[PDB]
Amino acid sequence: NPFQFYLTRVSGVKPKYNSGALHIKDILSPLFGTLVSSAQFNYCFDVDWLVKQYPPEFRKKPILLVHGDKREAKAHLHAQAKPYENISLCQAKLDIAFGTHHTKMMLLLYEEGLRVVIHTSNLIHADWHQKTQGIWLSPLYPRIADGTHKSGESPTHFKADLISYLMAYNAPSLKEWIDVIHKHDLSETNVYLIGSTPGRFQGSQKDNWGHFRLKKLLKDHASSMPNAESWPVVGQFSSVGSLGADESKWLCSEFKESMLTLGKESSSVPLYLIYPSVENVRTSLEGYPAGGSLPYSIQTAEKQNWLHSYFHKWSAETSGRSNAMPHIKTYMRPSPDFSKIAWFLVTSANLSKAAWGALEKNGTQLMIRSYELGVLFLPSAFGLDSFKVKQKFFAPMATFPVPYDLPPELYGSKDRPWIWNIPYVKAPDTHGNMWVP
Ligand SMILES: O=C(O)c1ccc(Nc2c(-c3ccc(CCOCc4ccc(-c5ccccn5)cc4)cc3)nc3cc(-c4ccccc4)ccn23)cc1C(=O)O
Repeated sequence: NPFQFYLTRVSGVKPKYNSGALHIKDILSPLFGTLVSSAQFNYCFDVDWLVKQYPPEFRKKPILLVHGDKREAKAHLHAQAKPYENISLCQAKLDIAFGTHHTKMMLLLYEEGLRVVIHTSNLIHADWHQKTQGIWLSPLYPRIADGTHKSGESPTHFKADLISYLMAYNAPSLKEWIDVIHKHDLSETNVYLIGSTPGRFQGSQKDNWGHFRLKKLLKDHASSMPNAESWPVVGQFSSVGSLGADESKWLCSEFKESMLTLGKESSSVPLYLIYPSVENVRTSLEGYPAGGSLPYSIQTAEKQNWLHSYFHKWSAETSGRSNAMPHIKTYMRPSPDFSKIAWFLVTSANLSKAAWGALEKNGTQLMIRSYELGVLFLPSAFGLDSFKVKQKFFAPMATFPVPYDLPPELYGSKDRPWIWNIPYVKAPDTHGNMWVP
């Protein structure tokens, strides 16, 4: 395979379904490189746990934690890291209300080169234990020799785009990492970076971030096909924001419109949204506690019951992970019979305006509240017109490993979306327990 897309290891599936999965301990192993320094971008951290995932010989190498916590939460994180003198922290600025630092990324500097890991897991034990999570592993990027002048740039512009993403933090610890990236050759990179950063973007900057970034890439580097209106859009996520009083206010206006872009030429496109039902969660490996990582509040949901008609159950027989609740987020464009896809995105971005951006000022400005990061797989970046869907995830190799089942299955009439702050007391979970928030 050329895609280097992995799932995390799941405790409690047959070994067949972890062959070619990665634990965090595998990613940080000396076999991946001799670590000199690392940066861990994430949302939440168990620092004691995190240090123990590094090889013992690497545990005193510098670590930078990039987070968005403020006030007492920030103090709690500093207290966590205080026993480790090699740990530094970078507080990502969140100057728009209700924003989050969701981006999950490792920068791994080695004696041998540099690696970038863009993934979906928090740095806590539960996120790597029994959840479905996604990982993109960059190649080992070699250092550009001193005195050599070359860009180190890929046909997907990944090196400049990652530097641009880091530049938006305006942080001195991240300028150091930008200078590291400058000295390495990233030209083998075959994915496109799609980031979100907080701000209000107008003019050309509108295309830099969020769903306008996706739209720009699809217009520039994908082609439309006959019957394109028959190719569905699939979105798959672990958290749901307030989308408005009906589908026209954001979901099916600007968001779907960016998602259905293909090529430069100018809607009945089916939209499938995949989000765990209550029954998905109850019968999962973790039981109801899996719902602690599926944040959808009743206050949000009761204002948009229209949305739940779009919802499809989580099912992942293809990867043996139907009972491993998803914390991965993915978006893709399958063919009408789901046998091919026009592109695939793995990201931190949930189904929210905060993550993807909402148009403001008469459609001229894109406002984004949060930091998000994902990578986009486009057939053109691999010399292809489309990707064939891998029928069994772990089983040619121009075949893309979609980690859950197609077509997605609509909720039944008795199903309900998982809502994390209401009780479930009708039927016990796989550990014998109810859910009482
Ligand atoms: O599904 C996603 O992807 C996603 C969705 C939301 C999100 N964070 C978020 C939350 C929120 C999320 C999770 C919790 C659970 C407690 O903490 C987890 C934790 C903490 C510590 C430890 C620990 C530490 C040391 C040792 C051992 N253990 C372990 C686990 C609590 C809260 N509540 C919000 C609310 C908003 C919001 C609010 C108002 C308006 C608009 C938005 C936004 C984000 N919110 C993070 C993720 C993610 O994974 O990045």
